[PDB]
Amino acid sequence: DSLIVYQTENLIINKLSNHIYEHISFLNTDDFGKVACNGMLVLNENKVVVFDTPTDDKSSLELINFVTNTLKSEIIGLIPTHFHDDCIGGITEFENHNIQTYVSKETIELLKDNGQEFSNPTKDFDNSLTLDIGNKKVYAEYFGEGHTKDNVVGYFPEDNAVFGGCLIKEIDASKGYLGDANIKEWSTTVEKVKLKYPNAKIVIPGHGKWGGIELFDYTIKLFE
Ligand SMILES: [Mg+2]
Ligand SMILES: [Zn+2]
Ligand SMILES: [Zn+2]
Repeated sequence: DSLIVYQTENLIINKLSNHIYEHISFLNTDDFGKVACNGMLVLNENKVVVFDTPTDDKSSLELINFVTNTLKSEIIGLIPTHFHDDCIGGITEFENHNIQTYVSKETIELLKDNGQEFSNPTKDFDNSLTLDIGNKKVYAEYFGEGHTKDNVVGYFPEDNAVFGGCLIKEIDASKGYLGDANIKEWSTTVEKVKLKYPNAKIVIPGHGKWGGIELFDYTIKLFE
């Protein structure tokens, strides 16, 4: 089970295993309640890969400073899992620490369709990304359209860990925001994620409580 290793009004970090930490930050984009938004920190040999910026610059700086001063580590790469602001909201702060961004090509196109470009040159991938993190490996993979057309999934096999992002719901979630979604394909997409990760023990959805592969099952059935 999970240790809280950092907590503040702007940022919560939960330690789930020896290599896998969950970061939680809060979107306040309108005149209504803030919404909790999850990402994944993968740690190995004092090197860190982050799936999803926290929601803004100040939350992202709390995360970077936590990695530097408390995990005594370097962040070697940022992988935004799609183009919404619960994935790239703090991108400027990461770019200002010269953290390499790794992002899919469809994600770049949708960002550009929406008027945004990364400032620092990105490292781009079509469907699948393999990154070395010291002597272990971390992956991002595109399985199909869901929550958005570009959504990718993070995977660290050493701890059997999957960052579902917003393609994956928590147990008993509502459907949520569908403005950019492909509802005809969401569930077949997650069937593929399930097929690829039968031994997953840690599955982190984009919002709400993490758990096991039952998050896959629940999300498949939600959009059937
Ligand atoms: Mg696994
Ligand atoms: Zn989204
Ligand atoms: Zn989301």
